[PDB]
Amino acid sequence: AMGSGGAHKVRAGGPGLERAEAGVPAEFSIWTREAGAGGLAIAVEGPSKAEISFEDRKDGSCGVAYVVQEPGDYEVSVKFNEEHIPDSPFVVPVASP
Repeated sequence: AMGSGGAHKVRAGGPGLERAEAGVPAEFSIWTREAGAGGLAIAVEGPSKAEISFEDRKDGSCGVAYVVQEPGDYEVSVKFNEEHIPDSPFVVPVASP
């Protein structure tokens, strides 16, 4: 475990939390400048395995690119210190190109 912090203070945004395409990296960002010390957990659950990568932009935010291969309805969960951030999980329809 890392932290007992403000998951309620974390914001998220980006197209990857609205829609995605199969085999195409979906991107969004997580704003944690207000939360402080804690761990970030990103899970994408649906009809296929997800490959999730992250990259701290060292400005209070962290960019996240994920790719799923099967079109369908996925849920993107973003948890800070093992608690959901506001509006998590995110329902994301993934379609074909």
